[PDB]
Amino acid sequence: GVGISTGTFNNQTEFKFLENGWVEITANSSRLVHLNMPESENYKRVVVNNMDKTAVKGNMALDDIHVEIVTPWSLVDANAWGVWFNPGDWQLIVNTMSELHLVSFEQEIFNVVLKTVSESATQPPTKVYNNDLTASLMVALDSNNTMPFTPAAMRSETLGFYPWKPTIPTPWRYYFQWDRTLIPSHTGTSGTPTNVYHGTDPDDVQFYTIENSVPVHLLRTGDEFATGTFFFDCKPCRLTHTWQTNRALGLPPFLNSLPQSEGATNFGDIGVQQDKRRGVTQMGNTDYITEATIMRPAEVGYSAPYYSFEASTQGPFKTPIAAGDPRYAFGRQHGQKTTTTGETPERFTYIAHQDTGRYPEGDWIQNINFNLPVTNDNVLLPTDPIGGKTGINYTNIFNTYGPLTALNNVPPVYPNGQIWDKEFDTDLKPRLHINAPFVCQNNCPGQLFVKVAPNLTNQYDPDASANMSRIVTYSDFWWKGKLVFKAKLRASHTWNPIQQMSINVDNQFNYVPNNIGAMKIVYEKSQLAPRKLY
Amino acid sequence: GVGISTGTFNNQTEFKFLENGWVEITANSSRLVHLNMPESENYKRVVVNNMDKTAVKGNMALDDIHVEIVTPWSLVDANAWGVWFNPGDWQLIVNTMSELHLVSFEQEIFNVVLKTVSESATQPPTKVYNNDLTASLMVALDSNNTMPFTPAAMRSETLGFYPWKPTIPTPWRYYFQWDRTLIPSHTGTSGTPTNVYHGTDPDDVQFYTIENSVPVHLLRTGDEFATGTFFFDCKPCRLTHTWQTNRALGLPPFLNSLPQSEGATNFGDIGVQQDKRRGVTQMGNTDYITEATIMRPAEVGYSAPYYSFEASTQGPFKTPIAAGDPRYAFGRQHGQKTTTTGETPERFTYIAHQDTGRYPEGDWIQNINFNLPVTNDNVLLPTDPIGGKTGINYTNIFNTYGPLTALNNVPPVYPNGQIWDKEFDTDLKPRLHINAPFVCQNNCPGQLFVKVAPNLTNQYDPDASANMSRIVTYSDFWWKGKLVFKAKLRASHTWNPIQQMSINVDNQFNYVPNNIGAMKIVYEKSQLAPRKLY
Amino acid sequence: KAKLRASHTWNPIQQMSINVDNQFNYVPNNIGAMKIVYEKSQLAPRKLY
Repeated sequence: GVGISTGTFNNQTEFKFLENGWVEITANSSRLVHLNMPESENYKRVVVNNMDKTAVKGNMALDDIHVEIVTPWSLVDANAWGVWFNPGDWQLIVNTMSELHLVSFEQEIFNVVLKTVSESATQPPTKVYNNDLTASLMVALDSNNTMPFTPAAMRSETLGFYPWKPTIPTPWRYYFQWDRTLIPSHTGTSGTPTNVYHGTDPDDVQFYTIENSVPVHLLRTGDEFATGTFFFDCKPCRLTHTWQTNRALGLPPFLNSLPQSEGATNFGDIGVQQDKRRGVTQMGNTDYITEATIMRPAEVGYSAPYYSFEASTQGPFKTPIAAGDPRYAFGRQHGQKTTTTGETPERFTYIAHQDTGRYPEGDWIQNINFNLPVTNDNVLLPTDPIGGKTGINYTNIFNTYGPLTALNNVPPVYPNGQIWDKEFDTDLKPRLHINAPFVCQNNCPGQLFVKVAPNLTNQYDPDASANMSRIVTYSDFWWKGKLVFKAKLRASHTWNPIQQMSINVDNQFNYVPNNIGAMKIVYEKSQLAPRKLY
Repeated sequence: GVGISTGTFNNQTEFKFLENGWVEITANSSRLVHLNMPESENYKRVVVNNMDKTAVKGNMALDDIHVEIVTPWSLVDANAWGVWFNPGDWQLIVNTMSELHLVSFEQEIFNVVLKTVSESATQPPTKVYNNDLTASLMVALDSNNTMPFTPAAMRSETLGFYPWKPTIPTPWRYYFQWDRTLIPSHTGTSGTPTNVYHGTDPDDVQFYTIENSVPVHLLRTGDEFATGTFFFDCKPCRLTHTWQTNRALGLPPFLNSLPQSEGATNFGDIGVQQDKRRGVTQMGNTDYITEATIMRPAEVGYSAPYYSFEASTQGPFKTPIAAGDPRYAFGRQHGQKTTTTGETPERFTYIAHQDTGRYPEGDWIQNINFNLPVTNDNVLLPTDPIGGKTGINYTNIFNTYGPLTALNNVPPVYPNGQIWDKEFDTDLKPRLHINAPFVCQNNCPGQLFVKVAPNLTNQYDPDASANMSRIVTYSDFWWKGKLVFKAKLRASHTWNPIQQMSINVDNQFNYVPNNIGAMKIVYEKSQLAPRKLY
Repeated sequence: KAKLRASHTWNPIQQMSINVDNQFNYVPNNIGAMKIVYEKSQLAPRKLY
């Protein structure tokens, strides 16, 4: 079946309007993947140590020591908005829909090709490329999710973001258990602190192998491989933002005095002594009913320790937060001006709100007796130092998460954000994930692994440390996916128009190529349109 | 499917006589198309500036500044009479039919082949060509006309005109919005006039991509691609010409005196005083009923400003005209002696009539009072200067188009003329197109795009400005189309014979090859045969 | 009766939106004064040919 294609190229996205403001978005995405022979046909357990870095009292956060099992397989990840939608599409989705539902997903590998490089060592010397018509491309689709979940979006290693630009899969590797101790220290810290990699705990050792836990298919040119259709089990993602804070929840105080002429200084006036007002308060002490005192239903948002690093058996790690900022570093293949030189990533900090965010500088604590103006001794301000440290206040320690905490889930981040994420297999689970807006609880699509089957030479001896020598082979194959969403059309509820993504005299050139054909994909806001929270 | 052809070569034209003087013309045309790897796999936005040319006060019409998006795709255009009929056929159609109807059109791509060039750098050095049996030729047929309409006939870039001569598709590119100002000036104009390219208006930016809006097929040798049958929606094209002008419309004046002996000077005579004649006039003043005064039904033809250039946001452009002359520059592959040297196009000015044409030199205007012989002060002649310019008369400004304008559509121009054209998507539309005799209103065939899929080498890195290096590949494939017309057989209505295309002792050698095998296709008249207009 | 628009280009397009500049052309004032500002209607290119 050499002279016959086994698939079709399709990179169109279709919006099929169903019944009652609900539409069905079908994002088709296909690409040409380039894959090289494994640098090593073996599984390696590799340790990464960098104490020297962390050895510098004050450089703890720069800790990279970990252990990973390097597999001879590559992973074809497409989990990132940039892989399915282009700027124009994102505008549409983001501007006219009000919520998105992730529905199904399927992939296929067609028109497989395997070539061979001959080093025609003549003069220059030359180099030749030929077709190995009988060579095979190994494919494995871990449907039962046996293998560790390794989303490539976290290291900006997904498939390209341009339909017309060949891409490639990423070398697959996963974490291996290890013990490590690193004790905090600042510039002044005396003597060498404790910084040591202890090793591996036998009881947590898990050496995974694809061969052993997943059936492998060998695809020759004539062959093709197709995944079935997976249907997710995720909650709907919203494309609306709330803005209210406890200070804007409920019936505003009745103004007994209203302005009588336009004017920035023409304010209205409640017109009632702060301690002779009616209403509800949760302060059994005072008779003071103020906008900061009046009782609200619950609390929109919470406060958490900032730049807090906790430690467990593998080392320190930043205490994650649900507030509002992700920082995305990437490049060339996923945005970053294509013609850009050097090897410095491009990046952005997607800022998302005032929906649950906090201004620490505005926080403060007072003595139960109240008694204002409050005395310095009865107030702990975000200015008074903790532990004697000049740069540490109670807020860095503070946590106001509790039974009344209201909160929203992560918004979509085009085009660098991950789309769906697998849930933790713990008995109690995170009320949300910080990395993706969609989390398949029970079932998530299985990972797809590719690998160029070993093209041996006439000389091969299993019983020899040597290192099998094989014909230089590589494979190019097309990949095609289909991600289906279900979305609801938004409606206008206010008299005033609203936030909409548009092209300006300023963005204009972030959506077109240049005289050299350089390109780039700029990030974009996703939940632009207020929604009444209460 | 490597060793098996997937199509048939057919370049015959069949005339199937139906019932009642109507015949069905089936023009089959197949060809061998040669296609090379894209010089760039990317889409580029390229600006073309040439102010220096236009900077020469008086060289405005020579303005070429524009912006275009260069796509990595080639377009297979067959829209030109020369692609479907040869001289012999055109004679038949043109000589015996009286009107033509464009009916259907279909294409197919078969016997695809992809080769690879090896630079055997030995001594000379050598060069080698091989078959890439697993390589693919990308094909896209824009059925929904998503892409901008770019007829290749306007730049003489259609498929060849000879069945036995391999041809090639043209690199596809389309216009991109831009702003540009250029102010008129003549040789004497003082100071530098305004000539500037302002840039791009964000609101009119449209970056089109095939990958994103059209499904692509990958054809390997064994594969083949066929379009369905498209049925046009166009008015019938006539193969008859009218000759009457207002001066020949109606009942001629009754001659009271007729000649009595042969003689070029033996004229007939109306025999009635010009102001004592009966009849109808639209001049409420005079009693003068002259052949130039008598009333006619409406007006055959109209007058328009000549060598008028208008300006809109992209620059100046000639004010188009419906009168009677197109100028066709082309070469080698579409006529022009095949063996001709140099790089100077061949060309002709198809002159078409006296059907609606005007002789400005004969125009004149007089004062309502009439009063003849007319006084110089009561006459504006095509001689008296306008604006003081010695070379400008009112006729260059003049426009006599109105509610009584009768007029015919463009005639077919063999073999360089375009056949059908897409209609403008404006609310009000042109009563006709100047470029083709057939205009599909609602539906026009979709454009067919070809492109050699990227043949990568073992070294490929998506995340590198570099410039993907790929194996030198190219493809040859056969193309075959079928354009079907419906025509009516003409009848003899006069006692006298009529204009017919024929071979003379003079054309004779414009229809045969030479001792070297050189060839050429000479243009020919199409509506040769008078038709009564009134 | 209206038809929903589709995205045909790779680039986003002109859309009416609220700015830090129009903002107050869509809300009343302390006196309850109001006003309705005019707006563009056919914002979105269409291929003419």
